[PDB]
Amino acid sequence: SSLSRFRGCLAGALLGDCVGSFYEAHDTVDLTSVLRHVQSLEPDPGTPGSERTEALYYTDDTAMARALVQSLLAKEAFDEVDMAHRFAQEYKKDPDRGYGAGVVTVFKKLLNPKCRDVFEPARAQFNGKGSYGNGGAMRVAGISLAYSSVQDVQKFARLSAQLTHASSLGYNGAILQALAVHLALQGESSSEHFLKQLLGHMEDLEGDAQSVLDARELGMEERPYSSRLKKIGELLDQASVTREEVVSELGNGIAAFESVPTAIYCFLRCMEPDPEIPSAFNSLQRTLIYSISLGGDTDTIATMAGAIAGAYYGMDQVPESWQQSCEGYEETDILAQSLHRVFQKS
Ligand SMILES: Nc1ncnc2c1ncn2[C@@H]1O[C@H](COP(=O)(O)OP(=O)(O)OC[C@H]2O[C@H](O)[C@H](O)[C@@H]2O)[C@@H](O)[C@H]1O
Ligand SMILES: [Mg+2]
Ligand SMILES: [Mg+2]
Repeated sequence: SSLSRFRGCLAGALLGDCVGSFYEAHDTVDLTSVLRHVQSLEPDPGTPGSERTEALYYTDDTAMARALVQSLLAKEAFDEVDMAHRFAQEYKKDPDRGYGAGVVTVFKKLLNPKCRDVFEPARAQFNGKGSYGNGGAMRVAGISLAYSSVQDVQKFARLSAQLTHASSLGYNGAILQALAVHLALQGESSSEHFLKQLLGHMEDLEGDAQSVLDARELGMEERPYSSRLKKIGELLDQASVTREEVVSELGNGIAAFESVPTAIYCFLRCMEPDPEIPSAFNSLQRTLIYSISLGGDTDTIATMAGAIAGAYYGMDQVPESWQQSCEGYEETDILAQSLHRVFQKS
């Protein structure tokens, strides 16, 4: 059902944040360690729920995702002023959730009720060049639950990201992540078709003059997203790719272009079984485990891979033992059901 996909989307994102935050900024993560971390969430056979109820705290990924969804519900539409002020007020209420070091400046400016233009603080970041961080993408999944057409998904993924990420290196990653969640909601089962659809959009977007200018500020590659999506096509066809090669080809970092394609690769790769991951796990669990085993920005890569996998596999593959380990999981589910009731209905 679509309700199952909405609930699974936000729960998968919560799972990625809460489980992956344990490994944040670890340059190397052992797969066995991740397996043991999630095995520790399981109660004895016969006991419902989690062995560690709400023991895994969420971070800024979830705090901002919740503010974004709460704005969409409050206004029953994207409203940039409402969402900007909700981001600022959420940061003020609970600043110690692990926010990016730079974006805090934006939140502080947006606390001013006489800030006339809520996009101006983001435009000022990094000497006016804009943030390329993955914070615009980590929170964007709600956009793809609220809006059904790809035109609207792109439009409002971009605007919602531009409240904090004015560089196209940041907001194009948010658009790519929103498009991937959108495709997963449609049940797109062919990894080739999934990639082809994303690539068509990203080549169009990265042809824009300002997108090229933003990318050239950082280095030689002018189409960071399109280049990585083509790499993903190649990687998926290899019988064996090491984690080291995956990270070398795509990244595992805080930059949106070093994390959003990686999350997409993890989802597409873990459609198939993995001999290193016990067969008892389902495909959503496999996706989260593998993504965290890549290391780096594990909380955000896992929250994005989990949003996609949750939208694709639905709540049936969200295990209660994992879900009920996450701080605020009931509120997350209520928010997902509310988005469904307001925007989707059946
Ligand atoms: N144009 C830029 N130039 C130089 N450094 C940059 C630039 N853009 C980003 N940085 C660096 O990128 C950092 C973060 O960018 P930020 O906009 O503050 O916030 P986020 O919301 O995207 O957080 C990104 C992730 O960081 C945490 O893990 C969070 O949980 C996110 O998962 C800056 O402090 C800079 O060092
Ligand atoms: Mg975080
Ligand atoms: Mg992070």
